[PDB]
Amino acid sequence: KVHIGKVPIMLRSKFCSLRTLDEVDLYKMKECPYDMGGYFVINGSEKVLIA
DNA sequence: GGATTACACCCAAGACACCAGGCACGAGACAGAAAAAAACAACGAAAACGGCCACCACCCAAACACACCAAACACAAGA
Repeated sequence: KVHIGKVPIMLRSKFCSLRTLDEVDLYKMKECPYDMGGYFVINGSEKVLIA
């Protein structure tokens, strides 16, 4: 399995680690339940792709 | 073919080259070019055979004449 690179992950998508959590664990992970995702985190900065 | 398309002000966010073939030096091989020799042209010397004048005799050319034929004024005919 040659490592060919790292692909940034869209938050609240099927590959995010915040997809399987419930509201309780979300609270423990410092995540706002109102936050809907849809953006990326690059160097700690939230980025959104404009259509 | 270029060149220009409002004015002022505020804030945030990322990068501030990395990596790959050419110059120098680093050494071989046919080609860019140089040296030589052997079959290429000619000329000097000897050999004898082809070329020139005689001698020569038979075959073609000219003269004589034959009969034969082509031809040209004109007496006659003719429209």
